[PDB]
Amino acid sequence: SFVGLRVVAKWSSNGYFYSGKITRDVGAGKYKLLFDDGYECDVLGKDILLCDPIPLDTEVTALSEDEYFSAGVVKGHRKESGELYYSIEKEGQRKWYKRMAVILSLEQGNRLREQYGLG
Ligand SMILES: Clc1ccccc1CSC1=NCCN1
Repeated sequence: SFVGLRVVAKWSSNGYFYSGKITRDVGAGKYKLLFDDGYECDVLGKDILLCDPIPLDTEVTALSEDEYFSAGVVKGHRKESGELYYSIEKEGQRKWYKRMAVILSLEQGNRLREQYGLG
């Protein structure tokens, strides 16, 4: 039903939401999450957001090369070679991030639960 869909899902350890796919319904109201970095984890429906892509004007967190966390706003999407990129704005400047370098803080994800939450 929801298996195969791209989602943004909570990693319970640090409370942030990361890009992945529901691979399997595994019962207990849980889904097998394949994260885009290849990490795998069973995640509750309430911790999964079904937005693909993350919409324009969403508040997000960009991961740097150094795994620095920076807040920004989605102002663009681009398909390049079958892959999604996000234009993220901070302080009037925009930078391109691969799909998997865009995450949601606990509060940025919690804020999307009403419209996009699998629940
Ligand atoms: Cl999609 C992504 C991109 C960058 C960092 C993490 C993830 C997945 S969550 C996780 N990875 C390893 C442990 N938890």
